[PDB]
Amino acid sequence: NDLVAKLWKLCDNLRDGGVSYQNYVNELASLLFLKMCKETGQEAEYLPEGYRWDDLKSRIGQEQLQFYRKMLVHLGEDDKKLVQAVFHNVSTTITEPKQITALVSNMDSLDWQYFTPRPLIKTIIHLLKPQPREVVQDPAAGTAGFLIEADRYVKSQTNDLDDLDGDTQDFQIHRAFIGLELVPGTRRLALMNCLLHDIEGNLDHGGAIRLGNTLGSDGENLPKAHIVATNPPFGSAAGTNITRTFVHPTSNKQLCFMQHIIETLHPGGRAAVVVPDNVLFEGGKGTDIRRDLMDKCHLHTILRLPTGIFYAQGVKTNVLFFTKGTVANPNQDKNCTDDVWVYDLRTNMPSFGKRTPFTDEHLQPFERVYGEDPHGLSPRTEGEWSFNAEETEVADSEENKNTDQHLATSRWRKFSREWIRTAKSDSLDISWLKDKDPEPDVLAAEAMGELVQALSELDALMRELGASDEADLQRQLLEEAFGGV
Repeated sequence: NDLVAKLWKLCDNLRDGGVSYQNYVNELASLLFLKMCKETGQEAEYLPEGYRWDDLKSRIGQEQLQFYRKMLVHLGEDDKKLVQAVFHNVSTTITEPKQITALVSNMDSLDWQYFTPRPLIKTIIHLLKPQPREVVQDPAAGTAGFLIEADRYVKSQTNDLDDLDGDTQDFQIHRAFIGLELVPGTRRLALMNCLLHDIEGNLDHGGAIRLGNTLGSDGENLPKAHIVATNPPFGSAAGTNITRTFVHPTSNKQLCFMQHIIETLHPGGRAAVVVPDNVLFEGGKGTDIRRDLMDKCHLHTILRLPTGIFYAQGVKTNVLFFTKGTVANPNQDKNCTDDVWVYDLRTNMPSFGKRTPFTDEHLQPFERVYGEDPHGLSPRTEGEWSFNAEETEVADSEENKNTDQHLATSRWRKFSREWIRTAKSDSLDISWLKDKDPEPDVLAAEAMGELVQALSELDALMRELGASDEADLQRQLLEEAFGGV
C-alpha cells in the first residue's frame, strides 16, 4: 500500500543506478536493515564498529560505493554468523555513484524554514562584535538577517559610519558584508532588505547577497572572511547538489557547510554557527570533520539551544563559537582546540511558544559568563545556575564523573580536549542534565515487521512480473479503458 508505494519510489534510484528489477528488494533489504539497526538504538550489539549506518550514510560518491562494497564483504564474513547469515554471498549491483548517495539519503529520511529567533541573531552578533574593515560572510544568507544585524551593530559603534573616513565607509557599504543564497526568490527578498539598509555590496554580483550554491562552484568562488555568522539549512536541505570537493567528502549538508566555513575564514577569523544536534554526534565522516574542526580551529564555546524557538519544532539546535587557528598563532594547523565550554540552555527550560516567548532575557546569563572578548578568551569559571538549574535532575554519565553536587547542576561547564577525545570519542554531543519525566528498540522492531511485509509484496510484483509483451499491451489495454470519473 502506502509503504509499498514508498519503497517503490526508492527503486527508481536503483533502476537508474544499474540495478535490475530482480534485485530491487535485495538492495533495499540490506540498506533498510542497517538503517533499522541504528533506529533500534543498539546497533552496537548487531553490527561491528566501523561498519554501521552512520559510516555508510555519512560518506558520498565513489568513496561511498566502495565503502558499501567493502562493508558488504566485511559483514558477510565473520564468526558473528547471526548477522553474517544476512549478508552472506550478498553484493550490490549499483554502479552509478550518484545513485547510491541519492538512495541512502532518500530512505535515511523515510518514516516507519529561513527563520531565526531575532534575540539569537542579536546575541550572536553581540558576541562576535564585528568591527569596521572586517568582512562578515553568510553562506546561507536567507533574507540577510545576520548581515543586516552585523551592519546595525557596526553603525551603532561609529555614529552610522560618521566616525569613519569616507574610504572605510565605502568599504562598509560595498565590501564589508557578503552573502550567498540558493533560492533566487529568497535572494531577491534579501537583496531588497540590504538595499533599504544601505548595503550595496558588489554590483558585479547584483549586490551584497550573491545568487548560487555554497556547496557548488559559487561557494569556493566566494571571498574569504574575517567573521562568519550563519544558520545553514536543516535536514537534507533543498535542491543543493554537493558538486564541490571538501577535505572530507560527506553527504551531510550541514557538515559540508562547516567545511566551507572553516575554509573561507582568514587566519584568526571567528565564527558563530547555528547547527543541529546531528553535527555534534554523527559518526563516520562526521567524526573526521569534527576532529578537523578542532584541529584547524579553536572551538571554545558551545551553546545548546532550547526547543520550540524555531518555526520548526522537534529540532535540537546549538551554536558553535570558534576561531580559525588561535589568537596567538593565526595559522596553527593542529591542536587548536584545548578547552571547550558548554552552556546548557535547553534541558529543564520553559516550554517556549506564542504563549511563552523566547526573549533576549533568556540569553543574558549565557552572554554574561561568555565574556566580553569575541575570541572567548575572557576569564571564565564554571558555575551558572539560572532557570532553576539547581532543581534540575543530574544525569549519571562521564560528564558528571568525579563532579561535586554544585557543579553537576551548573548550566555552564568546561570539558578538555583529551576528555572529549577519550570519554566522548570525539563527539560534541555533551550533556550532563536529565530532563523531567513507546520505545526505540520496540518501535523499530514493530516497524521492521511491516517493512519486511511490504518488501515481500513488493518482490512479488517483480517475481510475478512475467516478462513478455503481454503485460506491455495488457496493462495499457486497461488504460485503453479510460480512467477516473
